[PDB]
Amino acid sequence: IINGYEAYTGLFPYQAGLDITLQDQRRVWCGGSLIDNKWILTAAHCVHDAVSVVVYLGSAVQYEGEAVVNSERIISHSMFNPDTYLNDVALIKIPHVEYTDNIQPIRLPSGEELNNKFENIWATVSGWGQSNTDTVILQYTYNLVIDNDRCAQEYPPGIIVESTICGDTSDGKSPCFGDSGGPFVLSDKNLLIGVVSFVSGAGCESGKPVGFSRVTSYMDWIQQNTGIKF
Amino acid sequence: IINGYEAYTGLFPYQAGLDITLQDQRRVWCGGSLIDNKWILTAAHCVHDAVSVVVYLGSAVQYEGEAVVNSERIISHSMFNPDTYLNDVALIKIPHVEYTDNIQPIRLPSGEELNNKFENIWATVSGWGQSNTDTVILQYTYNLVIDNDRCAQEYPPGIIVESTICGDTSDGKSPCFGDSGGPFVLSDKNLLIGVVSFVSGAGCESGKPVGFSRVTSYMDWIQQNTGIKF
Amino acid sequence: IINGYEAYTGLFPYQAGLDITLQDQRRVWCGGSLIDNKWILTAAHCVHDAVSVVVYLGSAVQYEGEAVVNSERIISHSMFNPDTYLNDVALIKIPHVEYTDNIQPIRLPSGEELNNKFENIWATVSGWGQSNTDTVILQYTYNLVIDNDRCAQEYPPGIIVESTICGDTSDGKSPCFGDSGGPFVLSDKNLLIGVVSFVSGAGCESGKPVGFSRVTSYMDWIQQNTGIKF
Amino acid sequence: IINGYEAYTGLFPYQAGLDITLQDQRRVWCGGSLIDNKWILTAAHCVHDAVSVVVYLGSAVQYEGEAVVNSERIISHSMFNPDTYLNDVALIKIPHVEYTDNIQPIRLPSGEELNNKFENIWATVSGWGQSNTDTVILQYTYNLVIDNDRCAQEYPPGIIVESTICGDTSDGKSPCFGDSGGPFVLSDKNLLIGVVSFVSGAGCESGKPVGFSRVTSYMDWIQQNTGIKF
Repeated sequence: IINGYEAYTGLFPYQAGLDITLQDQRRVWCGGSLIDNKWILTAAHCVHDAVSVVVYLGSAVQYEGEAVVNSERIISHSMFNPDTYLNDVALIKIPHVEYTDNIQPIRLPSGEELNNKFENIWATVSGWGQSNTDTVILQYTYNLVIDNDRCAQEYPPGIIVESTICGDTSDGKSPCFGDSGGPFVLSDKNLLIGVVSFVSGAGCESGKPVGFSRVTSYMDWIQQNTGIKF
Repeated sequence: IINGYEAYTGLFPYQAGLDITLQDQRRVWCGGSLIDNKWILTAAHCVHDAVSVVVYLGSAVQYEGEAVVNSERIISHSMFNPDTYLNDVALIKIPHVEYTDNIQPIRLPSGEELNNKFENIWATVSGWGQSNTDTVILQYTYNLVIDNDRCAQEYPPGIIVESTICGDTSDGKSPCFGDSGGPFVLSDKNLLIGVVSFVSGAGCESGKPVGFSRVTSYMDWIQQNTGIKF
Repeated sequence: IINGYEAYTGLFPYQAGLDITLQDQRRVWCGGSLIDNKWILTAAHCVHDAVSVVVYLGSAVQYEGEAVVNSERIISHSMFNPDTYLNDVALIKIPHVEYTDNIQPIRLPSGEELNNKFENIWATVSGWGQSNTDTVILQYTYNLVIDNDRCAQEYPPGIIVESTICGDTSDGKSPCFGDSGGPFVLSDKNLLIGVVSFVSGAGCESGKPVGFSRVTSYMDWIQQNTGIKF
Repeated sequence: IINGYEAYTGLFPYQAGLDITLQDQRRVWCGGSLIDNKWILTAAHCVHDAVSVVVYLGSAVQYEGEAVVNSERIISHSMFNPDTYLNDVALIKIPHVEYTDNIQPIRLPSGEELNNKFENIWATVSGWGQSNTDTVILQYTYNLVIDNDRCAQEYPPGIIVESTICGDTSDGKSPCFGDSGGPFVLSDKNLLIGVVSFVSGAGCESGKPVGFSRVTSYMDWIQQNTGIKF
C-alpha cells in the first residue's frame, strides 16, 4: 500500500498473509481474506501456478501469525484469463482455524447486497505490498469506489467488465504490488466487496483506478466451490 | 537457507537482494551478486518475466540497504529453458554504485579458473530464502561441490548438464525457496562459482543436491552482454 | 494529532469542531463529541472562559460542516481544577441537529461498561490539533490504553487520578495542542471512553502518556446536567 | 476581518501569523508585525500566558509561510492590564530571518512621527480573524483613525487612554476575533501606528471603534526590550 497507515493486531482480523511457492520455485507474497474457518479467498493470479501456500492469520506483522497453517487445496477459477485479469478469484482450503480476538471472518454479500454496485462508497484496502516505507507492519488505506463507466475509460477496452469493481487512487493512496488478493472492505458493514486484482500499467502512483474482483459477481462460484451457503 | 548461520552487514558485501515485480504484477524475492558497479548477476528463472527490480545492496537485513537502486535494464538468457533450468542466468543493469565497506563486487573466474570444475571444495551459499525461522537477516551455509556425475544420479536424466554445478546438502544445510539467484562462492578466493538455480523436486530437506548455474560456463555470455572483460 | 492519518467525511460522524471565542477575545480551537441531537461533550479547559462557540459537524474539513450551529449554553464542570486538570469535562448545548450519514452520535458507557477500565485496549483519537503536516483535514490515530498505575509514574504526584484514563504515545503517534476535548473511542463498540484533556509538559513528541477525562467517571454528571438517561 | 478585501502573498510582507500554545495547552491564533530580522511585535493579550509560538512569515495563507520559525523568547509588557487592555504590547524574539520579497519589516515611528496622533488618516488593518466567510486567506481593510475623545465616548470610561489609538468601523468593515495583535499601518508611509488590541463589547458588527495599542507610546519599551534603536 502506497501512502497507507499502520494497522495494529486485531484491527483487520480477517486479513490473511500468503507466502506462496510456485511451480517454478519462486516465492510470492499475496494477501487474502478469511471467509470461513476453513477458507481463504484470494486472487487467481496469485495462486494459479502455486504448489503450496503458508497462510498467516492473527497478526499485523508480516510472516507472523496467531495461526500459521498450510493450504490443503487451491481452487483457482477455471475461467481466469491472465491477459485481461477476467475472473481473478481463488479459494484456498485450510485446516479449521478457530476464530479468536485477532482472527475473525469477513462477511460476504447476500440478499440485496448482491445487487448493490457500491458506487461512491469509501472502502478499506489492506496488505503488505510495496509502500513508500520500509515496514513489515500491515498497512491500509481508503479508496472511493467509482462507477464502472468512469473506470472503463482509464484502461484499454475490454479490461473493465461487470465483474470488476474499481477504487479511485487520485489522492495518491493506493494498493501496490504484493497487495494482490487482499480485501477491499466496507468497514461499517464488515462486508467484503472486492479482491485486489490489478494496478494500472502506469504503476501504483499513476493516479489511475485499481481493479478488484467484484465479490457479488462471484458469490455463486464461491458457494458452489466451498459448498457453504453465505 | 535451511539450517544456516546468521550473517551481518559487511560479511557478504557482494550479496544483492532483489525485490522483483513481474509482468503478472506478482512480487517475487531473489538474491543476486554484485559483479560490477553497474551489474548484478542472478538467475533467469527469477527475472525472465520481470518488468522492474528494486536492488538492495550493503545490508544483511532484507529490504534494507546502504544503496537501494532500481534496475535500468534486465537481460535474461535468450536460451533459458524453464522446464529444465538450462541456461539459468540473467543480468540486471543498475546505475553505477560506488563500492564501500559493505558493497563490494565478487570476482568472476578467468584464465585457468575457467577450466576448473571445483569438485570437492566447500563453497558458501547465502540468501534470504525459506529458513524454517521467521528472520529477516541474511543466512548462509557451506555446501560441498560434488561432481556432475554423482549429482546427475539424484535428478531426472538430462537435468544436470555440463553448465550445472551442484552442491551437496546431505548435512541437512541447504538453500531453499527464495535463495534463487544467490551466490555460491569459494570464500578464501572471493570467487563466484555458481548461481542458485534449482532445488530438488523432493524439497529442501531431502539431502538431495541443489543445482547452480556454473559460472565458468557463462563467462562469454556475461562479457558479451555487459561489454566488460574479465 | 502528530503522525496521524487523514479521515474522510463520514468516517468519524460524531466528531465536533469547536471555534471558541473567549472572554479575553481570543479565538481557540477544540474538538468535541456529539452525544445527542442537542449536546456536545468537550473539555472544561477549552470552554470554562468561553463567551460563545461555533460548532461544526458533518465534515472532515476544518471550519466546514454539514451543520454549523452556535452554542446555546455552556456547562463547564463546577469542580474543574485548572492546575491539575481534575474534572476536565464540559457540555455545550446546541440547537437540535438531525442525524445524517455524516452526523451521528457516539455511544456513552452504561451498565457493565461503567466498571470497565479499558486497560490494554486500542482506542481511536481524532482532531484538528497540531500535526507534523500542514492540513485542514481531520486526522486520527490509535493509542493503547494503559493502566493508571503505569500512567501515574509518568507525571508529578496527584495528576493521574481515578477519573483519568491514559493513552500510550510511545510509538510517536499522539494527540497534540488543538486536539483538546476530542473523542477517545473504542471503535468496535462505537463507545466514547475518554475526552482529550492533557499532554505532558514535555510536549507532544515526548513519548509520555496523554491524559483523558475518563467518561465512566462522569456519566452521573452528564446525565444530571443533560437530563438525559444514557 | 469582516467585509475586508482578500490579500495575496507579497502584499503585506510585514504580516506575521502566530500559532500560539498557551500554558493551559489551548491553541490560539493572533497576528503580528515583523519589526526586525529577529523580532515580532504583537498584543500582550495574545501571548502573556503563552509557552511557545510558531511564527508564519511570507504567505497570505494561514498556517503557511516562506519562513516558519519557532519563538525563542516572549516578552510581554509587565504592566499589561487584562481588564482594561492597558499596555497591550508584546515582543516575540525569533531566530534571525532574512528579508525577501515576501518577508519585509514595517517601519516604526521616530522623531516627529512620535508626536503625531494620526487623526483622520486611513490606515490598513490585516489579519486572519473572523470574516463571516470560511477562507484561509489573509484579509485586510481600511479604517479611519479617529481622535481619542470621539472614541472614548463609545467605550466605558477609562478604557480609551492616551496609549490607545482607535479605528472607526462605521462602514461595517472591521477587525474581529483572531485579528488581535495585527498591524494597523499607514500604507503610503509603510509605517506601523497600531497593534490590534480590542473589539467593542457590542461585537464586530456594531460600527463601534476598535482599539489598538498606539505604537508611538511604546517605542521606548520596544527599544529597551529589543536593544534596538529606531
